[PDB]
Amino acid sequence: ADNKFNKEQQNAFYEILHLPNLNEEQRNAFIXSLKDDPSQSANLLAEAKKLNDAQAPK
Repeated sequence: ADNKFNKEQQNAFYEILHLPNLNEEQRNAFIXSLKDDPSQSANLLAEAKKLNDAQAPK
C-alpha cells in the first residue's frame, strides 16, 4: 500500500472504496476525479464519506 498514490490520496482512495453505501459508479466519479486531479482527493473523500452517510440503508 504505497505504489499507488501519496498517503492522503491513497488513504482517501481506500476509504472511498471502504464506503458500502456509496453507489458503485458515485464511488467510481470520485475514484475516476481522484485519478483527473489527485489534489481533490481530500475533498472527494469528505464528500464521498458524507454521501455514504447520506445513502445509509433505510
